[PDB]
Amino acid sequence: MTLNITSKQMDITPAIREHLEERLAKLGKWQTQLISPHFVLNKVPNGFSVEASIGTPLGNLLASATSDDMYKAINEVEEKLERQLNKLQHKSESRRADERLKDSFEN
Repeated sequence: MTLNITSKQMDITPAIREHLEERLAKLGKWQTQLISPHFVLNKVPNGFSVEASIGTPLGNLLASATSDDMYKAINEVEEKLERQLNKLQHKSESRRADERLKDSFEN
């Protein structure tokens, strides 16, 4: 799984690329398997607007932030993505009748 980029304007470079990639590799340790990962990176006069979009067997990941701090914006996105990630693994703790932690045959 490789974190792909789109970047409507500012092209991708070692920094971003390595950053996003590093972030993905960092999110790899997380209870998830990035089902085709992307990163919609963007900039603007008032700062930098970033938006991430990854996939997970538990739920597609998405995020977006705007700030005058590139890596901080990314810093934020990763926070969202992570937050959602934790949300995925978290989810409802009472799905009607719960799922229980039993497994062996189911029959």
